[PDB]
Amino acid sequence: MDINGGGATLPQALYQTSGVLTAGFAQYIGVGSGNGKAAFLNNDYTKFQAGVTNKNVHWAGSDSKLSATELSTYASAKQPTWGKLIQVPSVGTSVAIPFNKSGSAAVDLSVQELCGVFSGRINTWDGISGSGRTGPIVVVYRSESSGTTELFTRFLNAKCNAETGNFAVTTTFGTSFSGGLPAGAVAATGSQGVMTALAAGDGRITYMSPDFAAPTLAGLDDATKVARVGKNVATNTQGVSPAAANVSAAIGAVPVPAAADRSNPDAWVPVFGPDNTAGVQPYPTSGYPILGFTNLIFSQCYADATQTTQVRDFFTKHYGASNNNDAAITANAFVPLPTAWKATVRASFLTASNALSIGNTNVCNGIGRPLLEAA
Repeated sequence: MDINGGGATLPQALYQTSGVLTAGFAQYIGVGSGNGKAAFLNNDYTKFQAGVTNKNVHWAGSDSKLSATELSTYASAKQPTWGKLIQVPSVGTSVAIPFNKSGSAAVDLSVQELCGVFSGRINTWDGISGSGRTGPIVVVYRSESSGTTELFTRFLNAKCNAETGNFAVTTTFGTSFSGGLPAGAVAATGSQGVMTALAAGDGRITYMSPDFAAPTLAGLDDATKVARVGKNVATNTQGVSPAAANVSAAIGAVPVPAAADRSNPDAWVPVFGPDNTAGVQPYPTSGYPILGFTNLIFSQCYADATQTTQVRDFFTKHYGASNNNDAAITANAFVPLPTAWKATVRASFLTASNALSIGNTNVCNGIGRPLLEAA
């Protein structure tokens, strides 16, 4: 009986790369982070494959953090019989700004121009300085509950302080800005659905997984297709591309989860946010500024011993010092976790005597998510 996972589309091509998921894992199903969280929290396989009810959900990918209400409801309804859930970073990622507007001139957005495009204040390509382009801008956004939206709106919430309204951190972009969507904005579903829409009319722009924002990695550096971010005309400063190399230093500087807080799944997922605000990492001053983590959601405990071993073997690979997934992570435009982060994940969720360890024979005694499905 295979282990079934799915959720976030931002990293789906990573999890679909041969060998990244280990023995016993079904191929990953990309449906969006909101759907992934709901699939795991409710053990609802229909959130992965509509109309299919004869399988359990074992894990999810999400770039949206579990909310207080999600965590509390799982703790009271499911944890007594299934064990604690585990929420852990998988990889670091940039958020790219692909667009469909031809021209040899590089498109390099200042942060305030980015803010104005996504608030609707700036609605013509003229209004992007130095763009070489004219005509209307059409914003494409995610229709559904999206972790890419959450990562992106964290940045807008932190930086966009000069609009007629404010951006809230959310998974649903259509309600993020208090002044509404830009006129003419187009909704689409999934990372790939957004990229298809980007191409379906001229002058379109969006926010996107770096693994989908260009067909090839080098394409993240083509500023005729993927905007640079960080222009400052007055100081004569160029913005840079969302290539993984331009976020990797900032990802590597993020502190490991605080030791005393490790039983709280919320403590494991770092978030970027406003400056001089404890509990959130400030966005980096150098390199590419829009970044965050995409995460995995598992159970500590599975009633079946084989499924338990299979899950542990995946963690051994994904968080291993050797024989790990880091090459595939880079190939998919993402940032590996550093040694100290991997070691911290292993110490809590693999090392057998830890109270948090997957399959712990004491903590998981008699408990765990079920082998058979029942309705």
